[PDB]
Order: sequence, then C-alpha cells, then structure tokens
Amino acid sequence: EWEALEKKLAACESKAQALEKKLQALEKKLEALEHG
Amino acid sequence: EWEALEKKLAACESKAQALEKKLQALEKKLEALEHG
Amino acid sequence: EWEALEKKLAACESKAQALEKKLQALEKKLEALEHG
Ligand SMILES: [Pb+2]
Ligand SMILES: [Zn+2]
Ligand SMILES: [Zn+2]
Ligand SMILES: [Zn+2]
Repeated sequence: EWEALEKKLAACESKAQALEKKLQALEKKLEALEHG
Repeated sequence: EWEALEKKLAACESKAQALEKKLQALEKKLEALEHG
Repeated sequence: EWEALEKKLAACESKAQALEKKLQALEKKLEALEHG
C-alpha cells in the first residue's frame, strides 16, 4: 500500500502537468478566435 | 492521518478525471467555432 | 519521505483548484463567442 500510494500520487501530479499544457493549448486557440 | 491521506489522494484523482472530461467538453465547443 | 508526501499531495490539490478556476475562466470566454 505505501509504495502503491507514492506511485499513485506521482501519476496524479503527472496528469495535472499534462492537463495544464492542454488548457494552455486550448487558451491559444480561443485567443485566436477572440482577436480574429 | 494515514487513512485521511488515502482518501484525499483518491478525491484528487477523481477531481482530475472530472477536469479532463470538462476540458474535452470545452474543446468540442471550441472546435465547432474554429471550423464553423 | 512521509512529510514530503503530505506536502506534495497538498500542492497537487492546490494545483487542481487553480486549474478548475482557469477552466471556468476559459469557459466564460468561449460562451461569449458561442452566443455572440
Ligand atoms: Pb493529486
Ligand atoms: Zn483575448
Ligand atoms: Zn480545429
Ligand atoms: Zn453556450
């Protein structure tokens, strides 16, 4: 359980970093529409 | 504390899954505007 | 390690709350375009 929890937390942190980049990518496309 | 930490990690993982789906839903609406 | 894990989990939870607010902010701008 302890080692499984360490790995689950690292996976959740990784997923948050990937979601922040996806949000930046969608913001870029939104801004092109807003200022087009 | 240990059992509280397990539950807090599961809640954070759940929230990440719900945020990924919300991002997909916003991407779908953005793509309809971008290709309309 | 245990105390470092507690702090890493709190940081991940904080990041999720900030990403939810960023998603709401992008949704607001998207909705203005969709209903403009
Ligand atoms: Pb987390
Ligand atoms: Zn703008
Ligand atoms: Zn597109
Ligand atoms: Zn709408």
